[PDB]
Formats: sequence, C-alpha cells, structure tokens
Amino acid sequence: ASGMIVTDAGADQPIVFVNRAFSTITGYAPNEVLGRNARFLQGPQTDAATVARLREAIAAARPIQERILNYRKDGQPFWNQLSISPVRDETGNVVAFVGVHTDV
Amino acid sequence: ASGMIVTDAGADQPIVFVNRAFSTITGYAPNEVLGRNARFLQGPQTDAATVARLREAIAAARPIQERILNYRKDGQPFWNQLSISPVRDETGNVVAFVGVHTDVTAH
Ligand SMILES: Cc1cc2nc3c(=O)[nH]c(=O)nc-3n(C[C@H](O)[C@H](O)[C@H](O)COP(=O)(O)O)c2cc1C
Ligand SMILES: Cc1cc2nc3c(=O)[nH]c(=O)nc-3n(C[C@H](O)[C@H](O)[C@H](O)COP(=O)(O)O)c2cc1C
Repeated sequence: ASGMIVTDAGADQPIVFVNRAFSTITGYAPNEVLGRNARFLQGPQTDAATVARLREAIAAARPIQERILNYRKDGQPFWNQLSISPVRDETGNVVAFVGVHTDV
Repeated sequence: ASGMIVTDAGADQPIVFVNRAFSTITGYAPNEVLGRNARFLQGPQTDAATVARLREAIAAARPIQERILNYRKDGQPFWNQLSISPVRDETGNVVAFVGVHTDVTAH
C-alpha cells in the first residue's frame, strides 16, 4: 500500500493528515508527525540536489516527483518514491499539498 | 476560505479528512462527517443531473468540476463550487479522492 501525506499550503507546510500506509512505511504514528514539516524524514545521506528540487517546486506550488533517501523512525534508510501535488480552488489559491509515497 | 475533503478511493469514498474551512462552510465538525460519503450535503433542491455527472466521474476516477446546491448542518441551502480529483500512486492505483469546494452563493 502507498503512503499519503496532506500538508497545509503555507507557513512551512505542516502535516495535517497521514494514511495507514504512511505509518507502515516510515514507522511513525500520526501523533509523532502532525504539525511538522515532512523534512524530518531526511538524514545524513539524503541528496541535497534532490531536496533543492522539492524546495523550488513547493515554493512555486507545482507538482514534483523525486526518488529521495529517507529514514524510518528506527533510523533505517529507505528509498522514498515521492510525488507531491498542490491542491487548488477554482480561483487558483493553493489550499493544501498532497504527497504520495509509492514504496513496497 | 476554500474547504477540502479527502476520501478513500473505494468502498463508496468515506471521508477520512476535512480542513477547517470545510466546517466553516458546511457547519459540520469533523466528528460528524468522518467515515461518511459526502452526499449527505445534498437535498431536495439539488440537481439530479449534476449528481449523475459526479457519480460517473468518480466511478471512472476522472477529475470533475461542478456547481451543486448543498445544505449546511442547520439545513441552510448554499451553492458549492466543487472540484474532485483522484490521487494516484506511481503504479497508477487511486489511493484517495480530494475535493476542494467554495461557497459561491453570494452574487
Ligand atoms: C505534502 C508533502 C509531502 C512531503 N513528503 C516528503 C517525504 O515523504 N520525504 C521528504 O524527504 N520530503 C517530503 N516533503 C518535502 C519537505 O517537506 C520539504 O518541502 C523539502 O525538504 C524542502 O525544504 P528545505 O527548505 O529544507 O529544502 C514533502 C512536502 C510536502 C508539501
Ligand atoms: C472527495 C470527494 C468530495 C466530495 N464532495 C462533495 C460535496 O462537497 N458536495 C456534494 O454534493 N457531493 C460531494 N461528493 C460527491 C458524493 O460523495 C457522491 O460521489 C455523489 O453524490 C454520487 O452519488 P450517486 O451515485 O447517488 O449519484 C464528493 C465526492 C468525493 C469523492
């Protein structure tokens, strides 16, 4: 099953919802991640060039897909196949971001 | 502000998350809507043709935008500018639906 993260659109995109699969994949309970930016999943061997593309996509509110090295709660590194899309109202305002983790 | 509704992909799309603006617009607290299909927002003056377009779009997992007459918890009618899109993973499976809605009653 694929993980899903919803964040607010502004003020550093705090997590507001995660699905069951997110907890299975990352080892984090919802209470541990709600209200935080998802970047806590990144660690010492995470590729800075990949993080830069995520940073610019979020700032522009455009969709992005990256393979990024993340770390489970227990500290084990895993490859996260991450796809992020902005959620917009019909006037073009960004309401939220949705992240999907296509990880086995 | 614009509301957001997140549903599961299957099993008649029960609501799993709503943002604060959803409650502002509809008068429903999260407790009152979680695990339910969003069609409780519809009522007798809702356009059945619009409902059919939503039904067919969701069944095919195709994005759709409609204006639909909905009802607040207290029964007050309002015009809902509704956009629904599937959320897919990188195998092409639908993992959720996301709805964004704006109260467009005011002229
Ligand atoms: C909805 C959403 C989900 C995200 N999921 C992840 C994730 O699973 N792993 C990850 O490393 N970063 C994820 N990010 C990216 C970080 O939150 C952050 O945007 C990025 O690391 C840029 O921040 P910087 O200023 O530290 O470079 C996600 C962002 C959003 C908006
Ligand atoms: C994510 C999501 C959000 C929805 N939001 C609304 C809404 O705000 N108002 C509404 O009338 N229907 C909404 N619907 C549609 C109903 O849940 C339902 O799909 C539609 O009424 C079809 O039922 P029928 O088969 O009897 O036509 C939403 C559906 C989804 C998947």
